[PDB]
Amino acid sequence: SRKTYTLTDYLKNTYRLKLYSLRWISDHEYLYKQENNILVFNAEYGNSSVFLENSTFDEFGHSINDYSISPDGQFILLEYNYVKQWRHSYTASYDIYDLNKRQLITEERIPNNTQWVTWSPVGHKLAYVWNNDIYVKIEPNLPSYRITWTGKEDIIYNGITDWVYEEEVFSAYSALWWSPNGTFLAYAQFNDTEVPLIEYSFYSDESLQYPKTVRVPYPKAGAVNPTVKFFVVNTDSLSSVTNATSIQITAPASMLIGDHYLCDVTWATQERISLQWLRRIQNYSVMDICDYDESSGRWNCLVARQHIEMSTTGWVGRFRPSEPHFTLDGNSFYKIISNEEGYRHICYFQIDKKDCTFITKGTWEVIGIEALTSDYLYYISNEYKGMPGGRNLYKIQLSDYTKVTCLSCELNPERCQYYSVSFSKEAKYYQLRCSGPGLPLYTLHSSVNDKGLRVLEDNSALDKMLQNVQMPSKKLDFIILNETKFWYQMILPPHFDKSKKYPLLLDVYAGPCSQKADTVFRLNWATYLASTENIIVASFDGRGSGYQGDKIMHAINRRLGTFEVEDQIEAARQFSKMGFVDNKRIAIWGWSYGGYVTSMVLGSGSGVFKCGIAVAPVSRWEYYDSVYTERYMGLPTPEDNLDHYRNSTVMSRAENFKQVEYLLIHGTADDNVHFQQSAQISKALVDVGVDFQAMWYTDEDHGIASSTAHQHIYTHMSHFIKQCFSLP
Ligand SMILES: COc1ccc(-c2cc(N3C[C@H](c4cc(F)c(F)cc4F)[C@@H](N)C3)ncn2)cn1
Ligand SMILES: *[C@@H]1O[C@H](CO)[C@@H](O[C@@H]2O[C@H](CO)[C@@H](O)[C@H](O)[C@H]2NC(C)=O)[C@H](O)[C@H]1NC(C)=O
Ligand SMILES: *[C@@H]1O[C@H](CO)[C@@H](O[C@@H]2O[C@H](CO)[C@@H](O)[C@H](O)[C@H]2NC(C)=O)[C@H](O)[C@H]1NC(C)=O
Ligand SMILES: *[C@@H]1O[C@H](CO)[C@@H](O)[C@H](O)[C@H]1NC(C)=O
Repeated sequence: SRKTYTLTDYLKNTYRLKLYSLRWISDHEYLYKQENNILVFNAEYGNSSVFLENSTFDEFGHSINDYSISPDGQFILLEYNYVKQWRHSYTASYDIYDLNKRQLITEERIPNNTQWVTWSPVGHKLAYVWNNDIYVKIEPNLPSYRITWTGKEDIIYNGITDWVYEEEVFSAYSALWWSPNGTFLAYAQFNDTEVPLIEYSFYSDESLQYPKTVRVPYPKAGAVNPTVKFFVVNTDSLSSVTNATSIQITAPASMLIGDHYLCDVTWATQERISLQWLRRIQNYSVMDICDYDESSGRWNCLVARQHIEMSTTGWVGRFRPSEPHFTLDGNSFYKIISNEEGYRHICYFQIDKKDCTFITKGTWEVIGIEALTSDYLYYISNEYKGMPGGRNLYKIQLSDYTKVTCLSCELNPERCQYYSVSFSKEAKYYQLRCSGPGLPLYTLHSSVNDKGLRVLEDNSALDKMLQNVQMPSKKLDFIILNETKFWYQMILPPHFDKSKKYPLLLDVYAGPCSQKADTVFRLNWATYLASTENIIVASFDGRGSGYQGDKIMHAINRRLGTFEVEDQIEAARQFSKMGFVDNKRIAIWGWSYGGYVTSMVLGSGSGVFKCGIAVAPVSRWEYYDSVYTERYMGLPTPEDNLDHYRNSTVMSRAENFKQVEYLLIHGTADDNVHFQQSAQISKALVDVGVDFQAMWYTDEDHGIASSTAHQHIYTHMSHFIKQCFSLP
């Protein structure tokens, strides 16, 4: 048809997917921001009113980064002065604005460089972390209560996580959990005293004459890890004159005999907390249930309430143990667990009883449980049509497990196969969000008889624009390795002609529990490559991949760098035997784990690939952090798994790169996958006389996400691909 989807279109966000981000504030109302107004919507009728005009803060004098309205409507938190730290951490300033009095609170303000602020879940108490210590404000205009006195930069963290807990365990900076009531505040304390530091140079603005050395406690594989403690404070009995009493909850005997992690914290009732702990050998976990004792003011954890979840074939959970969903009474809960055959299904547990009752089964997986009411459990799975890369909402009747209703499967089957959901409080209403394979579609629904109420956002604007672009298509299908089905996706150029040979770029992640073949709709680099440059972009899910059971997922156990790499080479050979692929023009590329896979494939000597790009790769597992590495790899000791640590490096394959054109890219301020990793790759290739191309990105981290760098890397990569494929 007409213009194609260009690199610039991608780089400059020319064709924008619209979203419908709402925030539930009750069982029947949400907040939504429709151009410099906050609107409140009524879910049942769809009427709205303006909550707050942005004009309110025209003369506030600071650019407001975000906001948080107190659950009771009384106050809004204003976040400005935002400074990114790692993936989820950042610091900021905070002003509180009283919505009834229509004025800023000017007394007893939150300090600058506050690390974390949370409202209680009810009312308007605040808890915040400043200088690695926790402070609680009962009223926003009143002086705070200091909870901890031990916070120490780089060493003791109260209520916030250190580097590896942020990245690998909680996926959050916060380590503060209010009870449902707001009576108790639970928090974790991390101790990094002997964790070694990664050090790297930060060059900063050109005006900085001497570069800065950034130092971060970061346990690489096998190193000393942070230790953790857990504490609960009663915030309804705090004194101005007497220091706050925090009650410690210790980890079970079965954990305390060695290194372990706190891997999950979930309140069950107003006086019951559940804690999951994990051994540093991540094949064994324990859930504790801890009940408050009114008489002593302490927390007791009966050994008979401990639930064990262990694996005999791999590790526990997909990334970590799944979280429990408690019945309103707190005497039982639902959790996703791997069943006798390897499939992740919902299990029913009652608190002072042994076993558990599986309420789903089949050759598919539950992705997550989304809501629990007295009659139904709402969950997301990939059962529909046996497509591991599709996602649908279901409900199961708690009085009869055979009564499962798919709630999303047939709302719009050609356009919609990949749903997520957001339930109101008490799950009276839900927003469904489909992400593919058509354009995203956002809808509101009522849980009573599962009636559609309202289309929220249908992306009709974007639909119309794309009718005007020569858009590529997605093929989603499967091949067979060894009597098992493995799924792959292909991005095909517009006006695809199977009697012509196309160049193929293999897009790789292939990390454990990854999935790269799915029904999601994306506008990305592959879109450009297929639409303008007529390259087929393919992605393949082999051994190690997720959402198809443990047999596939755990094939890679103690063995990273093997089956997941072979499987990509094999997928490529099978793509090249289908007759529309030019087998003298196959390339490969990947980021993070995919850059480790790309390098191991280029270094395999297979002869399949002409060229490849590795961005921020791992090169050797001893360099990456302990929590993630040791999950898949055990420990790099001779009593454990040192030999496969040494056989799984990129560097050992250096000679083989003389058969391929390789482009290696890394940001110098990468705090996650250290520049060290690529420095050691380059050094091995030079020692062996292999020529290659490189690019460093000064001061960029693992996402290489600053917008000029993002643009420059995708541009640099597109030239490399064009040249390797003799494309004009
Ligand atoms: C419910 O809590 C969950 C659930 C899922 C995940 C999760 C983690 C994850 N990771 C990939 C990342 C990573 C791995 C590399 F090999 C690498 F080179 C760089 C890199 F950033 C790991 N730090 C963690 N990827 C997808 N999902 C994390 N938390
Ligand atoms: C949706 O419409 C209803 C009905 O007009 C609003 O309900 C009224 O709300 C105001 C403030 O809550 C009350 O003083 C009225 O007396 C209510 N009347 C009735 C008949 O319900 C509701 O406020 C609207 N909701 C939104 C979100 O704008
Ligand atoms: C959890 O961690 C380790 C590693 O897989 C297991 O300990 C090994 O047990 C196997 C049994 O197949 C022995 O052959 C090895 O000699 C042990 N290796 C080491 C270094 O300890 C342990 O079995 C796992 N636990 C579970 C529940 O399966
Ligand atoms: C919240 O729970 C605590 C402990 O059960 C109790 O003391 C307090 O009264 C509760 N707050 C409410 C619901 O008013």
